[PDB]
Amino acid sequence: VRIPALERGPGLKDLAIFSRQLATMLGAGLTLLQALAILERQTENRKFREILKQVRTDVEGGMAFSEALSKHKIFSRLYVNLVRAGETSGGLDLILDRLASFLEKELELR
Repeated sequence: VRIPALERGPGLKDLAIFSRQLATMLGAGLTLLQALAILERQTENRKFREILKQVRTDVEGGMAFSEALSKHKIFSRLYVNLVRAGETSGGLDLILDRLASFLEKELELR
């Protein structure tokens, strides 16, 4: 039996909450790394928490945010591609706000 396969991983809800949190902190003026350190402490799903600690570690080491995300299935191609556009435009706050709103509405539908 593959025990890890049995563990509840991040859901739509988990991703929506994460995205809103980050949106909120980036919009308020916190840096990406400041926001991630706060988020990695306030994430409910253990597997998502482990994911986000790895993302923050990667970024703190100098890897791009979009590439750190791209390591993890929970982030779709469009999500990563949009985040990638944000890195180069200095509009991550706007990108994350729109992704979060999209996800929140997907959530309440489902």
